[PDB]
Amino acid sequence: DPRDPLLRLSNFFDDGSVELLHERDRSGVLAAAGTVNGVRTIAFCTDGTVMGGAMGVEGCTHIVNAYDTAIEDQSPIVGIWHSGGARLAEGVRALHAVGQVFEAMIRASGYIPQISVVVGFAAGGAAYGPALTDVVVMAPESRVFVTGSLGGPETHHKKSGVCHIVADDELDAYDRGRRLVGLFCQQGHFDRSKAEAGDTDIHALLPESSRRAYDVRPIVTAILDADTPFDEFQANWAPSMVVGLGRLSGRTVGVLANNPLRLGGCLNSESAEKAARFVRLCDAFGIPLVVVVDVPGYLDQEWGGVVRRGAKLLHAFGECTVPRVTLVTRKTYGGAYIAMNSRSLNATKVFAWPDAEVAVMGAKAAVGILHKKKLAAAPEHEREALHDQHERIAGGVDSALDIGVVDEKIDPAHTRSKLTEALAQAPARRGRHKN
Amino acid sequence: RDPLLRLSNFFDDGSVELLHERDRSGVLAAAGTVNGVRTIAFCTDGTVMGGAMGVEGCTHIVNAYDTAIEDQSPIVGIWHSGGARLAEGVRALHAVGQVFEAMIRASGYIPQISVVVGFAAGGAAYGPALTDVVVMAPESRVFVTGPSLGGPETHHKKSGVCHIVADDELDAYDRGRRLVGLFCQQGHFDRSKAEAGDTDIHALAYDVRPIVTAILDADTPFDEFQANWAPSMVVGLGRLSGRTVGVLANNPLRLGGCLNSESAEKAARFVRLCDAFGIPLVVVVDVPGYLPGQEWGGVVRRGAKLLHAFGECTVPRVTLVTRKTYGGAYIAMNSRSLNATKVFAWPDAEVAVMGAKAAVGILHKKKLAAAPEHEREALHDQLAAEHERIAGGVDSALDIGVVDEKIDPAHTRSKLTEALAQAPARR
Repeated sequence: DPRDPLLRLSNFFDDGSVELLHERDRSGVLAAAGTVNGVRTIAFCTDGTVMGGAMGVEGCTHIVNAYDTAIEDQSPIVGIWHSGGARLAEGVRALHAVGQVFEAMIRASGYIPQISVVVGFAAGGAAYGPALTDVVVMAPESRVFVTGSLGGPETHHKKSGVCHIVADDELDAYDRGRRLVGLFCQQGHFDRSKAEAGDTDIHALLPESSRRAYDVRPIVTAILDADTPFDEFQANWAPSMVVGLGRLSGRTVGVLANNPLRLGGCLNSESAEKAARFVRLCDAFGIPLVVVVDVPGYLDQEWGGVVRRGAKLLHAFGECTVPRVTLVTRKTYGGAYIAMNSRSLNATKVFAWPDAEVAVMGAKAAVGILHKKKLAAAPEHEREALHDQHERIAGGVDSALDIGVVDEKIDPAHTRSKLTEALAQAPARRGRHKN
Repeated sequence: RDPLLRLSNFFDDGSVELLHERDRSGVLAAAGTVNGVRTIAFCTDGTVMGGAMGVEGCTHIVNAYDTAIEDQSPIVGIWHSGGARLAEGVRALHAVGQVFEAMIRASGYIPQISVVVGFAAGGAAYGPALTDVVVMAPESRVFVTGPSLGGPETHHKKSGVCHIVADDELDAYDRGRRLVGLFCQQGHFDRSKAEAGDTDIHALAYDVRPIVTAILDADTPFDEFQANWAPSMVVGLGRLSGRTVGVLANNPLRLGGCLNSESAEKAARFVRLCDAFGIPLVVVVDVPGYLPGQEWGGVVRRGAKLLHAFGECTVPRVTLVTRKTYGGAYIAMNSRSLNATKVFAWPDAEVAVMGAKAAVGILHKKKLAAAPEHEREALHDQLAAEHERIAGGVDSALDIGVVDEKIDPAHTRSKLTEALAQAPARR
């Protein structure tokens, strides 16, 4: 019973806003219409009461048919899933039908938003169905068994990064996917005198010694208003990188944080494809980003990936064209400085904190190449000179600022203020996707 | 290590034409030819501080790029570097990001081959990463480091950052030269440089590698990429009637010719590459499904990119099915679903989702629960005969339109040549 297409669409749509494309084609899916918090959205849920939900010819039809609506009406499209993959009896006709939907999504990839919202079953093509989409909000009772196990969002929030969002309950998946279509579509404009009310000294949320770890998620809370955002995609994945979407003086912004709590904020292969996909997202949807840099470097020692698996994040920033402001609070080193929306990748503006050092090796201590033939093997007795124990008399801002690659130094009380100011001064832009 | 000769040791004997005076930053950028093709190049000076990447150098590679893109010419990099001048600081470090910045404005437009010969750390280990084909010389250890660690044999396995491993530096120059003869000398299909070529091939688990070889020219080499990394999948360029051709085939040997988190990726970029260079393709199916990695996690989100690549694919892409092909993967391996050109087949090749034995499993549910045990395991081998026909029989998926027409084992090359030919070049 509760797996009813209309009962469900009725749960996502604000009640009396619903329409209906295809017949009550009791085939597997229902493709209704209507708005989300006001803004119109083509959708499609699947009937999990009618033959497993396994996607068939007839059922796929309205699905694809619904694409070319939302695609023609440049309105967003959403899919509350619940399918045991393809209908084994239909032969290939279904396989074909299962496969036209894929390409139905792929054509929308960045033209309209494509939230998927999986409530339960999700296998085979329906396991790849929402892969192609843009944001996967998994329902706490949704599983994934496509063997050609165990099931759950708890396994994808971590490990696989497959599921973008775990929901408090299936009903929240309706409530969650409903804001992502608002943020993707009611980003609105900026507001100069609205962050002014919330100019917290953000440097307060920073450790004492630039050596003592912390968690950047709390810092984030400050830059974003109080309502009520994050809405950060798989926190449990790429733990040294906390990406996430959200509003700022009304206007919606992508946020990519380098969380030093885990791995010391250090980037890596698995840490890139989080960002690397998250940037081109807010890029291909005209959403400003913010970069909160505090990363030492990048790495057991899997070279099995890295170089390629880290090139793409540069490619994410270097090809991106949305308004994007960077800021460094402490760290920013080497080929990782470069990789964090720096000027060499065409940043909008780049900001920094009082002790926001910027070097290719660090500073305490990063001299063991310059001072190579000295600070060496006389005793190891008293390593307080040392090398170990330049730094303060360089690195910070001006050491990179007169060079221009950093644009300013700022009072963190009005950290929020600055970005918003810097972000409001670029033009709206949006790109494509592929080659 | 000396840049000049080393650049004269790549170009056509001629031909090298310095796009500046020879300084000491650690870069030498010069124009020239390869089989008569306007080619721009650049090489890091292995001598000067280990080929390090600094400001006035990167600048030159930049101006190489601006000139490659200006003139619509491919762009090669020769790399005996190893990072970015540790004592030029942010300038150098920013000098590199500029080079990416160029290189990033290079994907999908002009060709870009990296032919590493010396060390490579940081930006030097990252330049290659933004260049389409990565050709790694023996001694050329991309000996990259964090904050062996990987030679050419090593960076062809589990990583596979390189594409064509060499066996000597100069030959690697014969690699990278011929390698532009494919992108910028694609050629045009010849209708009769196809005929005297198609064997009755079908007459042969197994190994797929030697099938691809018979599809392409008998003469022209099979420049396979990636091989040892992601092996259950096969990719690599060649020719057909003179027209350059891309090829990707399942690999009955490892992993049961199936898809896996690595597999789909290797094919994935490979396609996006070709549709970004007008080159047409050939896809010889034999995937019997997917596989995790036990990451059942990656393979889903990571499998998607096969769907995309073909979805977003506007170059010709004719498919050949060899025997079995199944589910998402079957759809994945260049199906009509993803706007395919045409699909041909061979007299003994089935298109289904799982197939007999499987195509009766769990469906009949009341089977291994309500049947005589001393026959269940044997009557499990029974439901396959009616199946094979009523399930998976290809004279099904003929009418259904997904496999255009069945082609004879003799008349194979002509076909994979014909359909690619009569097709449009764009859209």
